[PDB]
Amino acid sequence: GSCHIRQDYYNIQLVVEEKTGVEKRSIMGKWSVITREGREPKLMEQINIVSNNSLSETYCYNRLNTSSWGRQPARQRGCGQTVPYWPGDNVLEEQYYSTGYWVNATGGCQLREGVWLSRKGNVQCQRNGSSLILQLATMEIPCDPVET
Ligand SMILES: *[C@@H]1O[C@H](CO)[C@@H](O)[C@H](O)[C@H]1NC(C)=O
Ligand SMILES: *[C@@H]1O[C@H](CO)[C@@H](O)[C@H](O)[C@H]1NC(C)=O
Ligand SMILES: *[C@@H]1O[C@H](CO)[C@@H](O)[C@H](O)[C@H]1NC(C)=O
Repeated sequence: GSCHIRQDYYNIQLVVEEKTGVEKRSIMGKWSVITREGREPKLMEQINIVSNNSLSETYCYNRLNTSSWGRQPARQRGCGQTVPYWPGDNVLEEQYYSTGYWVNATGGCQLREGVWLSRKGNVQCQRNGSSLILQLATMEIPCDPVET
């Protein structure tokens, strides 16, 4: 994905084990939470590079299969919409875990069977105050009406 060299202002404090998803306090690891200035924190993979004619490292927002972590995210996003995670949801393009980081995930934009998170969709609803629009393929609507 998008890659960026470590800058001296980075304060890396959280590393996540790739397969187990164990979080630990550490400044250094294969997958570390990187917070670029102003940007939202992201779990990024340390990657070996050549740069200015020398061997070096960069940090890339690469895809990671979180299935083996055995723990659910707090939010997900896909196709230009960000939504609260509700149990029963499929895996979307990215997953936000509550300690505080986005993960580039292995899913798409199908939120439930036959139900896509699509900005051009035909159903408007909300989850815990957060608005979203769905495209449907009876069909259960996995969200609440906008009327209070
Ligand atoms: C996720 O990572 C893959 C490479 O593993 C990259 O091609 C893709 O663009 C990334 N997705 C996002 C949303 O950054
Ligand atoms: C992620 O790993 C799990 C097995 O633990 C399985 O769903 C599959 O191999 C992977 N999922 C995707 C979408 O690649
Ligand atoms: C969001 O709303 C649903 C139903 O209205 C509720 O079951 C769920 O607990 C709410 N989520 C949070 C984080 O409050």
